[PDB]
Amino acid sequence: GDVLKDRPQEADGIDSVIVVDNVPQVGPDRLEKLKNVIHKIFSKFGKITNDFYPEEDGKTKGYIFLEYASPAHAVDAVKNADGYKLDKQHTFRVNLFTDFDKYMT
Repeated sequence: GDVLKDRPQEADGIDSVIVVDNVPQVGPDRLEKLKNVIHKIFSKFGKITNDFYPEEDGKTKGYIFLEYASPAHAVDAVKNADGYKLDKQHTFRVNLFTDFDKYMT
């Protein structure tokens, strides 16, 4: 049942977007700088073409989106640093827009 010779990759389709799970929480009017901190850290992956910081349920954001046109930045990220714990809850899980579950069969 396992396909071992043909190894599947985590990347497929749109691999130019980072999906980041549980980012810096909000303290009163402190999320403002925690917007910028993203771009400051994420510049290491390449050039931030698009960065979208949304909220969650009208509350503290628990995810963001990064789109680059860079060297295969998401590919680098997903392979090297997915789910890296900073402190308390901040653990940036990384993946691409392969959010779909269905497998081609």
